[PDB]
Amino acid sequence: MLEQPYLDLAKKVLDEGHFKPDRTHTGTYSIFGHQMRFDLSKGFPLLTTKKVPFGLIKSELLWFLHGDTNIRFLLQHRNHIWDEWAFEKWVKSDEYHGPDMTDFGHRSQKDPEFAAVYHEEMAKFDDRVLHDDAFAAKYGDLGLVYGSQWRAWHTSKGDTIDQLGDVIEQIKTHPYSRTLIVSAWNPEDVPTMALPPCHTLYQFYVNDGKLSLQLYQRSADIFLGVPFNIASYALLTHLVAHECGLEVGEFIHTFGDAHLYVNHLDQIKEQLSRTPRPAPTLQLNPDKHDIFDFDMKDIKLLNYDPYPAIKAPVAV
Amino acid sequence: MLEQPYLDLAKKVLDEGHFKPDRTHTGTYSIFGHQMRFDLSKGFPLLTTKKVPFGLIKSELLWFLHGDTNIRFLLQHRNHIWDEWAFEKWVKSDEYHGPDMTDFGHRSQKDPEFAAVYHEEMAKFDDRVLHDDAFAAKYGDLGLVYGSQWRAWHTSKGDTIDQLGDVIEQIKTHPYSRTLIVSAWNPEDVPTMALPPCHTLYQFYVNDGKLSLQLYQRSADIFLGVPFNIASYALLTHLVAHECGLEVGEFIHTFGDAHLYVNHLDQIKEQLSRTPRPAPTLQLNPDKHDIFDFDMKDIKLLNYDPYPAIKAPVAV
Repeated sequence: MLEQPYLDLAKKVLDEGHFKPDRTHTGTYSIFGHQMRFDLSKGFPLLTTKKVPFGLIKSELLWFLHGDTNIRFLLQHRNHIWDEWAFEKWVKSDEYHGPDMTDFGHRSQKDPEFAAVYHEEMAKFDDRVLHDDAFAAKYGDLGLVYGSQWRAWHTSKGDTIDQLGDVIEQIKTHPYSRTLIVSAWNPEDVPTMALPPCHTLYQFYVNDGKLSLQLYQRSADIFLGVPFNIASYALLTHLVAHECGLEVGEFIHTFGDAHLYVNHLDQIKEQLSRTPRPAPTLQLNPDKHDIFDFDMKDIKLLNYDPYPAIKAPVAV
Repeated sequence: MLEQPYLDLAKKVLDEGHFKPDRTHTGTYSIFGHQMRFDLSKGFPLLTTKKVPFGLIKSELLWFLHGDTNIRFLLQHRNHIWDEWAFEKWVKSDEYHGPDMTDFGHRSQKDPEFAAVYHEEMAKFDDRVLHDDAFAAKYGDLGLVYGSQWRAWHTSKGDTIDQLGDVIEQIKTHPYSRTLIVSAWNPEDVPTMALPPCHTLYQFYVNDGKLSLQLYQRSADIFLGVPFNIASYALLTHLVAHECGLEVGEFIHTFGDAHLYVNHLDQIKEQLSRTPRPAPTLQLNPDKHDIFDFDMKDIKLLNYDPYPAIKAPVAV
């Protein structure tokens, strides 16, 4: 079926990947260099062998597309995917007044009573960011995340570049261009960053009136990360094609270090028991075309009929 | 044999690539997204099915490694691979005094008597760059080429970053790092550039005491470009491993738009008739280890036993 490459990637790292230690200190089985391709005319690559929350991938892409870098927009959509980053910053500050929260990441997965005190501090932070404008302005702003890298690359001349906006203009006037690239990797920021981007860069390609996109992901969590990643960029490929009056081609996913954290083996093994169901269909608002002013309601996913979700521990 | 992936890439674009128009206006048969991998413990991937001048790949890599951006070093090594770029600049200037040379690229391949007047202007330019210090300083300096992108990335704070030097330090102290990346793509320069880099970025990977490298090439000329490209980065993988006291792993070559210009079909077809000979062996100076102070003599290629070279027209 449509998602078979993903299952094949998991099987391969399972019986071919070598043990490799990592940053988090949760071992991994890793492979270097892999490539999968999805034919988007065959359907949307949202995995049917595990329930994946499209709502979260949709509102995160829109946040990127608006060149927004403030958690506030996400929280308003019940999307807590980036809270940890903002929170960290709040916690590690002069204005912070409460429990140490030091290394709140592991401590929650280890201490039961801490997971409730931390879960509280965070619960308040999210409300303050939502309601206190000066707060959101100071702690809700991540600064260097995909939204600004894509739409506001800061130049040495002090200005700001809209790579994505520019490339889309280039797809419209020079379809056969071999330089339709958007990068998220800035050598001057990366060495200080908390999370240097995993989605390093992407390239568009146009031929026979069909738009294709290739993504270079430097590091990937096969079980938890990849199911989301495939959907974000397959969606992005669709949006850009809608605006450019193009048909959709393939989404090619290239990998640097593709890995399976050692505490996800039982879960990935179980998923491999399931049998892929037909793939859902993506439907976009035909009346609206300016994808930067697109909103949650402009994108619908039809026929997603997944298997139950599989819980697994976040590699801390 | 060791080079089979290259021959397989050519066959595939031959009977699977679709016709796609390009910048040069010399049609191409193109594919988007491909990946080949070379096991460097099996030998050096210098093609045996066509004679490829390793001397030119060796002195071009060293020029990059020194963070040099002046043609002068190359000319001194009888390497004219970049003259066109410097020359263009000389020709299109106030100080230039001679024949129009306008569009010297096609005009040489079309006009016989022009190919000798242009061939002359260039012949002088190369000598002036070689002997006139102030000239070399002004016209021999390309500015933004791999040497400065790798070793002198200009920051917005006015400084200069040595990505390559820094990453090598990171390979030594954090082998299992998933951020060992060197980028050549700067969003602020690229939109003005003559040749935005083809070799967008590369990533190192270390496991089981072996160093691997993956390259993302956005555009590739399968017949003329790729044979060189494979060798430059396979060599780079060896040099870095030598310095880091690591063994050599694989060189993974990833492609955006891989293409065959329409006027190279007869040549590529002929090469496909040849039968790969065993691969040469690379030998580096065991006494010297600082690869930035490496010189032509520190690197030897043993047993290269190729087929005759195949001439083909440079797509102008």
